[PDB]
Amino acid sequence: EIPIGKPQLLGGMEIAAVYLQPIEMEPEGMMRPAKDSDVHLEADIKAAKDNTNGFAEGDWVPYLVVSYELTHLDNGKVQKGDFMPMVANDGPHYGDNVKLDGPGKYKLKLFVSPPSANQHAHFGRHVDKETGVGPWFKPVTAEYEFVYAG
Amino acid sequence: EIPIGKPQLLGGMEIAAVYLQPIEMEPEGMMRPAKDSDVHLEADIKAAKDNTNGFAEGDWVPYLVVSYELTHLDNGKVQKGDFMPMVANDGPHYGDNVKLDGPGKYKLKLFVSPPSANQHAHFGRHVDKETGVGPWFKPVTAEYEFVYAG
Ligand SMILES: [Cu+2]
Ligand SMILES: [Cu+2]
Repeated sequence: EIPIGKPQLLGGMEIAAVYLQPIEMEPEGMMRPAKDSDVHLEADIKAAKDNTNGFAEGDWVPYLVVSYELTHLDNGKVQKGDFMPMVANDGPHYGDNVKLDGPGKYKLKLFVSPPSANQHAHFGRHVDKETGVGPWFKPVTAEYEFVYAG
Repeated sequence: EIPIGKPQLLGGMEIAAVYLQPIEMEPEGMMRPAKDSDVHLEADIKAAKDNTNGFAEGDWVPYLVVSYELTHLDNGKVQKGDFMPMVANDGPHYGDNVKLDGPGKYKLKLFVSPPSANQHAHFGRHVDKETGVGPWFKPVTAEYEFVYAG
């Protein structure tokens, strides 16, 4: 794995980015095939100390809505995608197999939003006095930059 | 909180059940309202030692499909539903607000399926040699008998 940029403290969480070789995933048809990709991009999102959404320090934060924008700074080529939650041998991540635009410098923007809290919600929030937690974090954007060699 | 039955090691996880006061949740409408309920049933599902699906011992296992049948053994009345994932000040869990059927003996049967069965929120599994994990556990069931005071 090659770390990207620096881990950033945002929304009560530590948000880091990494990339490695393209991976293979079940269900297969829900990610770009490894054969057609250059890297697997991963967002590492863990709860920071004193998290106000019920998570202890170091916990993976599940059910987030995570997207990305990748720019080849050399020529300005922009590409956008979504991350999918998935589990690997080192635990759960948000990831996507990505085809890049050759070597050069890249800017990575991560759009991290909280779980849906309307009629489409997957993930709930206790709000009683004894066991309730604070409101979902406001959506954040984390910026990175790296040089791709391969 | 009142523990019910006994914790059970199944599918590489430890599955325990409690109930407590009906809890108020946001969004409003993703679960039976608290004042229309008698208890909040909760499944406590954590990875066991040497989990084969990539989760470290003691971690919460997210994106599971947890459904239930709750029988009032005293008269055979059955009620059914799904547990939904949610977070409280002591972490995430699966649960449901339920209206009971008076005092007496109850049997809660949990049906637990892996995240590959999750319609609501897709969740992937690495399957390459380098970063992959073993196949998802086959669906398990677990029962918890308890006496409700009323
Ligand atoms: Cu991944
Ligand atoms: Cu709960």
